[PDB]
Order: sequence, then structure tokens, then C-alpha cells
Amino acid sequence: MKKHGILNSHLAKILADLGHTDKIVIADAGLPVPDGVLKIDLSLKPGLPAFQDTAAVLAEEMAVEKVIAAAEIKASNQENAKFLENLFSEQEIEYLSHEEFKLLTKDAKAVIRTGEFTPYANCILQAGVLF
Amino acid sequence: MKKHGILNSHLAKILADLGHTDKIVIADAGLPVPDGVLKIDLSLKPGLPAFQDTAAVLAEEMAVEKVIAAAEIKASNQENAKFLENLFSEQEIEYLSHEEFKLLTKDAKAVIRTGEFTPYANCILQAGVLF
Amino acid sequence: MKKHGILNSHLAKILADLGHTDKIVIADAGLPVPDGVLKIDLSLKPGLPAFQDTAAVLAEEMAVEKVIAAAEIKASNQENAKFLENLFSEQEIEYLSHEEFKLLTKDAKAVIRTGEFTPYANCILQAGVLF
Amino acid sequence: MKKHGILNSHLAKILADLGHTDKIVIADAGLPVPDGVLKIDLSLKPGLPAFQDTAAVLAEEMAVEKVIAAAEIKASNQENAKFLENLFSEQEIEYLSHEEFKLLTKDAKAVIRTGEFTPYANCILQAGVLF
Amino acid sequence: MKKHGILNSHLAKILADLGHTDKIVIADAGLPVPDGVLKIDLSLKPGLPAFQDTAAVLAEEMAVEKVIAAAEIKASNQENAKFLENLFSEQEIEYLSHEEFKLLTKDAKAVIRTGEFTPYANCILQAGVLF
Amino acid sequence: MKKHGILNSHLAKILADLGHTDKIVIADAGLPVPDGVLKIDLSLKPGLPAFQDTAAVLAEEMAVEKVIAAAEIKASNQENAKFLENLFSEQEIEYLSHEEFKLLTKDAKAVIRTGEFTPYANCILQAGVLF
Amino acid sequence: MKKHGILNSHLAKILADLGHTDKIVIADAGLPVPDGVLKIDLSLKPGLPAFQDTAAVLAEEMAVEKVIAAAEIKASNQENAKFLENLFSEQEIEYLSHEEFKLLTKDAKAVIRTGEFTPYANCILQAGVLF
Amino acid sequence: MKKHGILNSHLAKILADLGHTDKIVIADAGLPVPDGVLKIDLSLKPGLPAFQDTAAVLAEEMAVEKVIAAAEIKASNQENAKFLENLFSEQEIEYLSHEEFKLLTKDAKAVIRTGEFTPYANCILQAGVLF
Amino acid sequence: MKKHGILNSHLAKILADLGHTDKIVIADAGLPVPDGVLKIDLSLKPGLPAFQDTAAVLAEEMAVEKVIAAAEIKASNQENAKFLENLFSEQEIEYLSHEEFKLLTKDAKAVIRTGEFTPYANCILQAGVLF
Amino acid sequence: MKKHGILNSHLAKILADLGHTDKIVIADAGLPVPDGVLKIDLSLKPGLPAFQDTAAVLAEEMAVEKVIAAAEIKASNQENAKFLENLFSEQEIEYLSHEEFKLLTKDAKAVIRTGEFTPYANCILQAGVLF
Ligand SMILES: O[C@@H]1[C@H](O)[C@H](O)CO[C@H]1O
Ligand SMILES: O[C@@H]1[C@H](O)[C@H](O)CO[C@H]1O
Ligand SMILES: O[C@@H]1[C@H](O)[C@H](O)CO[C@H]1O
Ligand SMILES: O[C@@H]1[C@H](O)[C@H](O)CO[C@H]1O
Ligand SMILES: O[C@@H]1[C@H](O)[C@H](O)CO[C@H]1O
Ligand SMILES: O[C@@H]1[C@H](O)[C@H](O)CO[C@H]1O
Ligand SMILES: O[C@@H]1[C@H](O)[C@H](O)CO[C@H]1O
Ligand SMILES: O[C@@H]1[C@H](O)[C@H](O)CO[C@H]1O
Ligand SMILES: O[C@@H]1[C@H](O)[C@H](O)CO[C@H]1O
Ligand SMILES: O[C@@H]1[C@H](O)[C@H](O)CO[C@H]1O
Ligand SMILES: [Cl-]
Ligand SMILES: [Cl-]
Ligand SMILES: [Cl-]
Ligand SMILES: [Cl-]
Repeated sequence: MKKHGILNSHLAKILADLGHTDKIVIADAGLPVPDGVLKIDLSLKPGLPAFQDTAAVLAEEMAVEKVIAAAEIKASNQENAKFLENLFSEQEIEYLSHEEFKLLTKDAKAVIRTGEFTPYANCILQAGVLF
Repeated sequence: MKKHGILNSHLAKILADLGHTDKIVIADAGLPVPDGVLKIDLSLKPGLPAFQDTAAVLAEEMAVEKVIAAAEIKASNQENAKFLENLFSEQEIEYLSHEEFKLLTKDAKAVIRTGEFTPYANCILQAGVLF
Repeated sequence: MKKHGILNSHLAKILADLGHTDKIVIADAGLPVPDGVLKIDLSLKPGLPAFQDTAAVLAEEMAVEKVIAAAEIKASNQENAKFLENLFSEQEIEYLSHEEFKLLTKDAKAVIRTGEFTPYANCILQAGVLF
Repeated sequence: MKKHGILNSHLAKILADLGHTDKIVIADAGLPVPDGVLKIDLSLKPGLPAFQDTAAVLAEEMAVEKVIAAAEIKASNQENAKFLENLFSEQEIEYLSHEEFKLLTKDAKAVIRTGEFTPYANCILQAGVLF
Repeated sequence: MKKHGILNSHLAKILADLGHTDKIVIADAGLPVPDGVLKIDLSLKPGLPAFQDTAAVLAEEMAVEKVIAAAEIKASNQENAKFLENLFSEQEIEYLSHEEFKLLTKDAKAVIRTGEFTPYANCILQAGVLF
Repeated sequence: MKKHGILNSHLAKILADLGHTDKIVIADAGLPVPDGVLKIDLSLKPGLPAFQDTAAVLAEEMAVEKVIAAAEIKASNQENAKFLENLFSEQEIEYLSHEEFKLLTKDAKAVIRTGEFTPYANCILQAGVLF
Repeated sequence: MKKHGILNSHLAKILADLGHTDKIVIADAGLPVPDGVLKIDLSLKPGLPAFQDTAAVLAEEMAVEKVIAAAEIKASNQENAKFLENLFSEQEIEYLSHEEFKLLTKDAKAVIRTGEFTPYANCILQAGVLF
Repeated sequence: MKKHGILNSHLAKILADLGHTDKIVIADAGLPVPDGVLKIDLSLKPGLPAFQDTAAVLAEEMAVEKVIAAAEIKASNQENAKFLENLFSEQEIEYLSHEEFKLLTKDAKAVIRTGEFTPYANCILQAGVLF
Repeated sequence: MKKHGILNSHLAKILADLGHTDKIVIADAGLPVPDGVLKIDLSLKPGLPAFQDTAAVLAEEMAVEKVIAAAEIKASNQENAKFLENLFSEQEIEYLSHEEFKLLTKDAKAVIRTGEFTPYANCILQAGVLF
Repeated sequence: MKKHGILNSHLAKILADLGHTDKIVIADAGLPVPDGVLKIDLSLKPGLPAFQDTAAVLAEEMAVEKVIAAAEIKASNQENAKFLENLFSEQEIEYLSHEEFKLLTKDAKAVIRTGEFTPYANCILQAGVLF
């Protein structure tokens, strides 16, 4: 067995190919996935796994230089919005309209679907560099 | 969005094709997957999701006529062994040696990998019929 | 066997991947299917299954926020036009010319072909969200 | 549009390649489909389409020289057992145990899944020749 | 064996998927086939099969709404040109320059190559509707 | 255009790869095709193209060292049986039961389906060598 | 074995699909091949096979109506330039700059790589028609 | 970028899928790779990378329960044989003849080719379990 | 461009993957190629390229450990037989019956077709090791 | 085994297809790889293989007519910037902004990932010609 890194086999393969500026998406159960973008569905049931649990694991296994989210999250999901601001305190966090956000997901290497059943609980993690 | 059934998109597709006697495997993080058998990895980190949570969701979404498990589970994982006996009280539960168990997984339609980090926490669910 | 959700295996797989705003098409026996769009043909013979039977089952298994149809349906197929109004009384219904309608089918995740042999008996169901 | 023959596009493609002795299977909603065998699911809901309706359409679009069903159908599904005898008057009807029946389906060019929710409502149609 | 419809298996598959306005092309031995368009070659030797024989069969198995040919056919192949006018008396026959004709072939579902060794013996059949 | 050789593009490709002892099959409209063997269907309608016309073209474009046919052809299809004897007078002709003939088609590089509607009008052409 | 036509199996397949105006390229060892264009490499070692030998065989097996070559060939490779003029005296020969020549290879059905080690020893053969 | 685990992207994907008892092979530049086994070639030039460098990195990123090597390594490659003994001092090391060794490579998930130019410098690492 | 090694791109790819004991076949124009074995056809016309020319090039670019040919070559092709003996003076040359020779070709990584039009001008080159 | 040329099997296949002006990229561990471009990862651990070592091997196995690097390398990576100037003395070295550089990589036939952990250690080698 693999000794280090993320436990999920599908996710390990995606992280392995990440280069500077590549993007991956963490999404709630309702975000549509653009045609041609790989979808890894980790959901089991509503709320499992949660957006917070998934984002935390990725933050620990991936070098993130920037986080992108939809402005709407501040209005309909303060709970998760705060979590995001706290988790990525050192990184740059940009808010765009949800419409623009969706547009940006077309360039993602993958969309990770969580079981999160709350509004606009989605974010784009942009890969940094280790040197 | 889909109104009923299992939330996970990968799993929904597998359940959709199940016919009487078809088998699927729920497995801990260490079970090897036979070549040619589809692998759906739901693990996020050790213990998430747990064997119990995964087995419970499947029991509710799939008609199971028989459950197969390795005798070794009774010796090294009484906790999960009891859970299994309780969850599938109405179904037939058969214990085989772990070696035989692995052999049977070659005929499964899929292996669902959980984040369970305890010994022999694996079982084979054999599909029943609705009429 | 799968206990909940739509009975058709091909359809279950499509519903499983629907995200907010994704579209699927229910078509009569004559609608052309754009290249690149998956076609699931349920027809057996003229009139079986009917547009009404198909649309009703889908309404029960999918959360629809908007319905789109060709304006020509009102004048050439009153029975079915009324059926739609009644079935999706709570959703927004939009009428476009058949020409524009056909153009929209290019973005659909799938086209479900029925055995319907009456004019303009087609519609686009746009997925809503569960939270 | 195609003027003659069966309406279903998927089925038309299967019938087109049929040669003397090739086999296709008409199945109820529970029959498991062997790996590698093409599956065409026409089901919409329990009981639609019915085994009888599907078998009737195939009978008039395909030259059948022999029908094969499971003996169990005579005891558990007398109504559909009679339908077959009546529908395939001139053809040779052979009965086998359900187990042997399933073995034969591995050689089928395709399995057509109906919405039939009654025990052992399955049969294999063996293609005849037109000269 | 298949009881009704066109005898050729490849062609039956093409006709089965035809929807209103879909196009197929019947070509002589020299017409180039655009990249991406399926080619079904029925030629055996020069003159076999003939343009006329192939067109006659398709006219009988397909609902033709409109026929398109190159104006050059009237100048260099009056024999086949007259044939076309008579075979499709009831349908609309449009003449375009051979150059425009070729551009339209790129939208066809298939090109059927015949053994015809006479100039401009090509035509596009546009599918109609059965209701 | 290609100046020499067989006119049919599909067949030209198969002949191009023939080595000493490779086999191709010419079949009537009813011969079943083993799974995995390429099928090139040249049929248009019953009797077109005929078994005789197809065999004659192949004989002229391929170096045949041996011909294999079913014994049943001599009694059930005298006309074609005589034709085969005349066309391949130089080569060795071997007659096997039809059942044994069919097993042999498993090793063929391709089965050419003709429009022939007369019994046992099939034969295997075994490639010879040009030096 | 195939009695007539070009000996190379790869090339025989390309010639079989040629229609009026289709193009194939004969190249020296250095010509780059555009992505998506089939490359058939016949080279063995420098000078084997030569540009001249390859062009001569193709000229005898393909109906060429036009030849296109880079203007630079006349000054940098006089020997081959003369050869091209002699071999294709009947057909139309057009000279374009090498850069423009390369853009043209994008539309070729295939690039045949020879062992030629002399500059600008490339040419495009445009298919003619046999009637 | 991925923060933890093995640096090589191809290798990370292989490690991610390892289950208990799965095998991977580290090979010198001359070992033949069985058909069907994925080959990841890390060689740059003779001696780079070395067997020792490769084996050491893998030992750090993978939980190995058993090592298998060819007995011939002890006599023909003492330096490397000793290196293995030392590196995997805590694991079980099994020596088979090179012939039997090669047979075992057929079951490997992958063969990692190094730039090692010394005799029998190959080994099979058998994955252990983390709990 | 590639500076060193064999000039042919297809062949370079085959040589690159060769491991100790791997086999490639050099064949005359009539040798049949087993299903599943890659065929690289270098033939242009009869006699070009010659068996001798092709074998000479491979001998120079590949480390040959053993050579296998059919005994029949000594009887019907003494010229090429002597060539082989001289070219591979240092290597082991084994003669088997042509029938056994053919069975061994099924294990080859590739068959290289030459333009050789003389009997039994075929041979299997078994790869050696560079250390 | 292959006697001459680069040792890496993956790289050998890429070099084999190189034509005049084709490009390959040598990258550090952080460079993102455009979609559709082949990625060959040689990295083993940070610093192995090094940018210099990889570039040196490619230089002697590939005819390079022009090198392209990012201007940023001169300021952030002076050591590797000098290496390049020194290694490619005769070749033309062009510098562009890192952004323009990345755009050019979309046209590369492949990206070779090294274990180089230093800023802007990337370069594009443009293939020259051998005559
Ligand atoms: O689920 C997503 C969003 O988070 C929001 O709920 C709107 O619909 C989808 O786009
Ligand atoms: O992880 C599984 C078992 O559950 C046990 O831990 C032994 O190794 C694997 O087969
Ligand atoms: O069948 C469809 C329509 O419903 C109408 O019948 C016109 O032709 C097709 O576009
Ligand atoms: O559904 C089929 C049978 O008809 C019976 O119900 C038993 O299970 C399946 O094999
Ligand atoms: O064969 C076709 C035409 O019918 C005409 O002969 C001109 O060349 C091809 O385009
Ligand atoms: O069509 C073939 C035979 O020629 C015969 O007609 C019997 O059925 C098929 O096997
Ligand atoms: O090899 C070709 C040309 O013939 C010329 O040598 C220049 O480089 C390539 O484009
Ligand atoms: O390279 C391998 C071995 O390590 C040994 O060198 C013999 O040849 C191959 O099998
Ligand atoms: O061409 C080959 C042989 O070399 C011999 O000519 C016999 O036929 C084929 O098997
Ligand atoms: O790794 C590369 C560069 O060399 C630099 O480190 C910036 O990120 C990537 O583009
Ligand atoms: Cl990892
Ligand atoms: Cl479902
Ligand atoms: Cl039909
Ligand atoms: Cl090489």
C-alpha cells in the first residue's frame, strides 16, 4: 500500500498530475459538471461527506496558491464561507458571481462531488508550486 | 436532479444494472481489487467513510438476499462482525475463509472501497429480486 | 436489485449525473438526434410507449425546474400540449419555435425516444436542485 | 424515417445482423445479464412494457424457428406460459431448468429487458431462415 | 432473420437512426467521402450495383421528403437524371452546383458507394416523417 | 482513384492483408457470422448481388489454392454447386458437413454477405501464394 | 494473396478509399507530419527506398490528375525535380513555396515517408477519376 | 502541486491502486516485460537511474511485506544483492530461479524500468497492509 | 530528427521495447501474420525491399542472440540461406520445420513484411542483452 | 535489445517521429502540461533526474536547430541559464516571457518532466534536419 499522500486512489491520480496553476473543483451535490471534465463522486448520502471535510483533506495534500468561490456563498452559506476564509487564511481568495464561477469550471482537471446539501458550497483550488 | 435512490452517481449506475444474484463488494482500504473488476473509491481519509456507514446506505438502496464475509472478521473485528449480523438479520449470512472470499470477488460487478482501517471489514452483497 | 428510483437502467445512469440546469429530451418517433447526444430509444411500436406515459414517469423521478417545448405543439397537438401544462403546472413552461427547439437539443445530455406518432410531441426537461 | 420493420432503433440493429440459429433473449426485470452480452433496456415502470407485448412485436419482425423457456414458468407463471405456447404454435418450444437457461443466455446476441415483474417471464428466440 | 425492411445489415442500422431531415448520400465510384462520414461500400465491380438499382431500393425502404443532386448530372448523365425525376415524382428535387453538393455531403449520416461508373451519378436523400 | 485490383474498398483492405493459407468466406443471406469475425455486407435485395457474381470477382482478384464448401450444397443447390466446380476447376475442392463448415468460419479473416437466397450457398476461399 | 494492385498492404488500404481530388503525400526523411494525418513509413536506411522509386510505383497504381511540389525543389534538388517533370508530364504540376506546401499536407489522407535524404524531395498526388 | 508521496506521476497512480499482496517490478534495462503489464520506463542512460536509487525511493513510499528476487543475483551481482538484504532487512526475502522469477512478473501491476546495466538486478515488491 | 538508430519510425518503436529473449520476425511477401501480432509492411514492389537488405539493417541495429528459420529454406532458397549463415556467424542458428516456425511467430512482438518473392525467406531474431 | 540511440523506450518513440521543426519540452517538476500533450515523467525524487542531465542526453540523441527558454531563467536560474548557452553553442537560443513560453508548449509533441526543483528550468528543443 501507498504510505503517504491522499488515501483516495482517484484523487491521488489527479493530484499527481497537477502542475502550477492547474485547477480542481470541490462541489456540492447540485453543481453541474461541464462536458469533458472528469467527475469523482465521493458522496454517500446528504451531508456525507461534507464540503468542510473534503476541503480540509485537500488543503493538507495539495499546495494551493489561490481559492476561487462564488460571491453568493457569503449570502446563503455564511457557515461554509467563514470556514473557507479560515482554512485558507494564507492564500488569496477571490469571489466571482456564480455564473462566472461555473464558466471557470470548464478548465478544471476534475470536479470532486461531495454530499454537501447547502447552497453554493463550491470552490476552485488553484495549484501552487513547491519551489 | 435525481429525486430517489442512492446519491452517489457511480453507485447508482451499478445498482441500476443489478440482476438477481449479481454481486458487489464493500471493502476496507487494503483489499486488493481483481483485474477487470470496477473499483469505486469513496475513501477520503482513514475511517471516512466507515464500513458501517457504507453498508447501511447500500442495505437501504439494494435488495440483498445473501451476505458473504470472511470468517476472520469474527476474530479480529467483532465490532463490525456484530454490526453485519444485526444489519442483515433477515438475510442469509455465510462465512468463508478470507482466501475463498477473495476468490469470489473476481465475479463481482464492482468493489466499493471505503476508508475503513480495521481488519477483514469486507463483505459481498448478493442481489435479490423484487418479485 | 435497485430498490428505489427509475426502473430503466439506461435512464437511471443519466439521472444519476444530472446537475442543476442539465437538460434531457423526451422525443416523438421522428425527432432527429444531434450528433454527439446519447440516444436512449424506448419505442416498441407506434404509440408504445406514449409521450404522456414517458413524461409522467420522468416527472416523478427527476426534479424539474423548467420545461421547454415547441410552440407548434399547441396548434398541432392539443391533447399533449394540455397534458404538459397540467403535469408541470408548478414549473415554468417556455415555448420556442420548433427550429429554435431543435437547436437547444444540442446541449442535452440525452434524448429519450418514445413511440409517439403525433406532431411536435417533444419537450426539454431542465433539472432543478434539491436544496 | 425507416418505412418498414421494427420501430426501435436499437432492436433494428440487432435484427439486421441475425443469421440462422443466432439467439436473442427477452427478459423480465430481474434476469441477470452475462458479462459481454449487449443489454437493451425498454422498461419504463413495473409492467411496462409487458413480456407479452414485447414478445408479440418480436414475433412479427423476426423469423423464429425455436423458442426456449425455463420449465419453472409453467408452474410459477401459467398465464405467460400459455401466451408463449399460443404465440409460437408452429415453432418448437423447449423447456429447461432456469439454471441451464441462464447458461444459454451467455451465447445470446442481446438481452431485451422488459418491465415484466412476474416470475420466470423470460425466453430465448432462436433465429430461423427465410429460404 | 429479420423479416421486414432493407436486407443489407449496415444500411438497416443507418435507416433505423434516421430522424426528420437527416440525410444519406448515394454515390458513384468517384465521389470523395468527407472525413468523419461513415462509408458503406456496396460496389463489386464497375456497374454493379448500379446507381439506379441502389436508389430504387432506398426509395422503397426510406421515407424521402426531398432529393438533392448536382446540376451537372443533367448535362453529362441525362439517363440517370431522368431516372431520378421519375422515381421521385412526388418529392421535391433540388439542383445545386456539384461543388455545393459536395459541401452538403459533410452533414450526411452516411455515404453509400455504388459501382456506378458514370459522371455525377450522386444524390442526397433527405428523410421525411411518418406522421 | 486506385487503378487496379478489386473495386470494393472494404474488400481491397482484406485482400491486402492475406498471407498464404488465410481464409475468407462468401456467404448467402442466412449464414450466421461468428463473433469476432469481420462482416462485409454487400447485399442490396434478395438475389443482388448473387453468390455466383461475388465468387467470380473474388476468384479474379485473389490467388485461391483451396475451396471449402458444405456437402449439402450438391443436393440442395445443384446450380451453384456446378458453378463452383467450374469456376475452381484448377484448385482443390473439399466438401464437409455444414456443421463442420460453420466451425471453420471461426478462423476466417472476414465473411462477405451476398444477397443469395438459396440454401448452402457458402464457401471458404483459402489464399494461395504468388511465388 | 491479392493478385493485382500495389503490394504494400498499408498503401493498398489508402488507395482503396481514394475519391476524386483526395490527396496523399510522398515525403523525404525530414518532412514533419501534421497531427491527425496517417503516417506510413517505408524507410529502411538513408536512400532506401528512394523518392523516385516510391513516386514511380504510386504513379502506376493511382490515377493522378495533379501534382503539387515546393518551388525550392527546382534549385536545391535538380535531379529529382527533373524526374518529377518527366514522370508526370501528362498531369498538371503546381509549385508553391515550401511553407505553403506544408499547410497543404494538413488535408492529406496520408504521408508516405521514404528514405530520401535530399532537400524538398516531397510531393502531393491529387487523385483523379476513372470515368 | 501534490505535497506528499512519490514525485513521479506515473508511479503515484500505480501506488494509489495497490492493495494487500499486489506486486510491482523494479527491473534492469534488459528484463523483458510480459504482454499486458504496464511498463513505466525511468531510464535516461546506462546507470541512470540506478537499481539502488529506484528501490530505495520505492521502499520509502510503499509498505512492502515481501521481496522476491532471482537467486542468480547473489552470484552475479553481489553489490546489489547485499543492498537488497540491507534495505529490506525487516521484510521476508525469497529467491527463485530467474526463470520462475520471470513467470511471476506476469501478475505484476507494473514493471518499472531503470537504467541499471548489471545482471539480474530485478526484484518484485509485494505490497503489505497499513492496519 | 533522431540522430542515431534505425531510420524507420515504426521499427524504432519496436526495438525500443525489446527485452532479453523478445522476438521479431522478418518475412517474405507470403507469410501469414497471426492475429494479434503487429504487422509493419515495408514492401514497395516485388523484390523491394529484399530479405537480405532488411535482415542486414536489423542485424546492425539490434542485439541478436539467436536466429530461427525453417529447414525448407535450405532446399528452396540456398541463396538466402547462405546469406543468413554468413550474416549471423557469431550467433546460434536453429532450423525447424516451416510448420513449427509459423507457430513460433505467434509469440513475436512484430512481423516485418518485406518485398521478397522467394520461398521460405523468413526468420525470427531473438533479442540478446547488452550486459 | 536496441543497440543505438536513446535508452528510454518512451523517448525513443517520440524521437523516431520527429520531423523538421517539431518540438519537445524538457520541464522542471512544476510546469503544467497542456491538455492533449503527451507527458513522459522521468522524475524519481527532487533533483533526480536533473534538468542539465536530461538536456545533455537529448542534445546528443536529437538534432536541435533552435532552443527556446523563458527570459525569467536568466534572472531566477543563472546556473541552468548558462548551462543552456554552453550546451547549445551553435544553435539559436530564443527567450520569451514565461507566459508566451507556456503557450508554445501546446504545440509540443511531448513534455518530459524531470525532477528539477529550480525556477524556470524548462526549454523547448526544435528539431533540425539531417540533410
Ligand atoms: O448546487 C449548485 C449551487 O451550489 C447552487 O445550489 C445552485 O445550483 C448549483 O449550481
Ligand atoms: O485489507 C484486507 C483484509 O481486510 C485484511 O486486512 C488483510 O489484507 C486485505 O486482504
Ligand atoms: O417528429 C418531429 C416533430 O415532432 C414534427 O413531427 C416534425 O418532424 C420532427 O421534427
Ligand atoms: O427474474 C429472473 C427470474 O424470472 C426469477 O424471478 C428469478 O430471478 C431472475 O433469474
Ligand atoms: O465521381 C464524382 C462525380 O460524380 C464526378 O464524376 C466528378 O468526380 C467525382 O467528384
Ligand atoms: O443460410 C445458411 C445455410 O446456407 C442454410 O440456408 C442454412 O442456414 C444457414 O446456415
Ligand atoms: O525535409 C523537409 C524538406 O524537404 C527540407 O529538407 C526542409 O525540412 C523538411 O521540411
Ligand atoms: O536483463 C535481464 C536479467 O537481469 C539478466 O541480465 C538476463 O537477461 C534479462 O533477463
Ligand atoms: O511465403 C511463405 C513461405 O515463405 C513459403 O513461400 C510458403 O508460403 C508462405 O507460408
Ligand atoms: O515550475 C514552472 C516554472 O519553472 C516556475 O516555477 C513557475 O511554475 C511553473 O510554471
Ligand atoms: Cl500520492
Ligand atoms: Cl436510482
Ligand atoms: Cl429494419
Ligand atoms: Cl532509436
